[PDB]
Amino acid sequence: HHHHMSVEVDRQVPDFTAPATGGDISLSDLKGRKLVLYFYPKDNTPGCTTEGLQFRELYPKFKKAGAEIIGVSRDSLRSHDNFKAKLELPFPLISDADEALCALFDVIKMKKMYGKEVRGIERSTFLIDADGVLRQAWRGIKVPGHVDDVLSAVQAL
Repeated sequence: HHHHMSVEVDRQVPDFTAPATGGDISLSDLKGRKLVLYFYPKDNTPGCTTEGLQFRELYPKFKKAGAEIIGVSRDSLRSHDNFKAKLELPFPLISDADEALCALFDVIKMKKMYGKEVRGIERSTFLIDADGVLRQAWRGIKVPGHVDDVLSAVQAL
């Protein structure tokens, strides 16, 4: 493939590798498990803290249903180590500082602040099955109710 391929529901997710808490993660590491890959704008903000804590609270149910959780933001590994420790998260955080995954999943959104454009992440989640296929996307979602919805989708696959 001589052109970049972005993710689409019903289609294979292109294989990727990225730095993470505890060491690097490749999509191929997740073969045979469901993967909830959740993108959040920024470590240590209120909404991203609540989202992480709610995935933490339901983590045993995700695991029982055959799924892993991975959070993604562009923050540094140092920030991720601190944020994971503060929230006692039982799952990894990918540091997408170079935007490879944000580009692949098409979550970048420019925001206008006082005549300046700011490069942001649109809070979005992707459910990838054990076969590596994108089964469901939630783009620009609000946090309340979201982890419940993702767990229901994981359980129904």
